[PDB]
Amino acid sequence: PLKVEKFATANRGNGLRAVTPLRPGELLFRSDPLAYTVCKGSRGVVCDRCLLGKEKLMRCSQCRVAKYCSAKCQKKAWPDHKRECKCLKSCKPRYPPDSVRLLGRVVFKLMDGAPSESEKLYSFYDLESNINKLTEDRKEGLRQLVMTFQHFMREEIQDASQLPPAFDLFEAFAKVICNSFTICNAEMQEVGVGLYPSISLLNHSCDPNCSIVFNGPHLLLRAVRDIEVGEELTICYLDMLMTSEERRKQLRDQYCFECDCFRCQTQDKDADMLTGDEQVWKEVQESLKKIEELKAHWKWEQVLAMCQAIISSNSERLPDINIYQLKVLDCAMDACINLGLLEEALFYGTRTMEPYRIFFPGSHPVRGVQVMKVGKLQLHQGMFPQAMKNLRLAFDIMRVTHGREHSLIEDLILLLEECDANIRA
Ligand SMILES: C[S@@+](CC[C@H](N)C(=O)[O-])C[C@H]1O[C@@H](n2cnc3c(N)ncnc32)[C@H](O)[C@@H]1O
Ligand SMILES: [Zn+2]
Ligand SMILES: [Zn+2]
Ligand SMILES: [Zn+2]
Repeated sequence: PLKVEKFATANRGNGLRAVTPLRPGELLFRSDPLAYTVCKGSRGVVCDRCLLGKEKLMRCSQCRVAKYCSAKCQKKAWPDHKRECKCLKSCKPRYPPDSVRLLGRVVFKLMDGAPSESEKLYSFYDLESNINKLTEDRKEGLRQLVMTFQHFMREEIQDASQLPPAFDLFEAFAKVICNSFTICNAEMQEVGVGLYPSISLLNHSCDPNCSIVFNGPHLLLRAVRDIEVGEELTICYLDMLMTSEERRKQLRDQYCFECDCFRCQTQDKDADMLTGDEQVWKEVQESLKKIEELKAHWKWEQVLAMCQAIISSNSERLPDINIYQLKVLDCAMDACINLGLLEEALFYGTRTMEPYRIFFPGSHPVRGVQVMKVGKLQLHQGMFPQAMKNLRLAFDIMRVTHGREHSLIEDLILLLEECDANIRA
């Protein structure tokens, strides 16, 4: 019996609404992807199948592009990799855009696969394309994606007889632009991209009542507020560390809508997010383009060097509530964790705690994981009472955002039992 249902909204197309009263932490839906792939920067760093990092991955001998953590993952991936393998090989050393590899997997799944549980509420065929709102600039970009797909797939797809009935590649890429989910690993790093068509019913809010979290490619949808029967379910499509101007640009450019929510009407939190000298934070925002690019490619030493040049600048510094400063602190913390600089990681991580409390209100999985990382860093350095406080807070958040069905909650229940025994001792 589903707790959610598809409905026609007044002015935001189709949506999902509650069938039954929902409480914070309630599991509403869970889905494997219709199709997914690893992202450009994580290719050959994480397993193509399970999206877990491993120092040495095994490569597909045929294409040498797909890489796996294990014989189990390589073998289990083969049916969904078989047809793209011929195309990735044939187009060596060209690697396609992530959207093109993703749509390849969509087409092979729809042609060769049994009906997907991912499409239970809503199918790829049903997805919003926003074709009547696309700008001429966007349409030109979509025409290039169509020709890129035609080139990439030529070994496996020669004509429309090898696409689903009346499948339109332009319309398919338009659907991918506004229905793609970025898959994060347990540590909330972007590692993949997938389509989850049932989950695609959820409309956006800058202050949502639901949250999604990934456990490998598996998506969990949870309530993070009380929700009444018939109330629309919403998620935030966007990173929380964004001003209303930045959200406006992304919701226009990617999603073709104007956000009417209270936060956008009032520029909620924009002033605090932009505190400090504007010349300095403009420079840090500019530097973050490179820092985030390096992070996406797991280049931790280069990330840390660029972040230290800002955090410990000889020139003017920013407050930690400035969102560009905060993103630099978080990138520096993760670089330090990966480089085993755990003292320096904890310095940066603790500085993010109050800004995260402000910018991730209520129960947000990004805050839950940040607090768990700081708790773990404290536990490693023998700060047992402070570690226990942070691991308990992480559990309070993550019982709502992750739940018992997420493997990270099992790992946190272990850190809590350990920290508790130390305190008992
Ligand atoms: C992932 S789909 C959500 C489901 C979609 N409404 C449908 O009918 O399939 C994203 C699209 O939904 C619409 N949308 C989502 N949130 C919205 C909002 N808050 N206001 C208006 N339109 C919204 C836009 O067309 C956006 O590109
Ligand atoms: Zn694997
Ligand atoms: Zn292969
Ligand atoms: Zn808004």
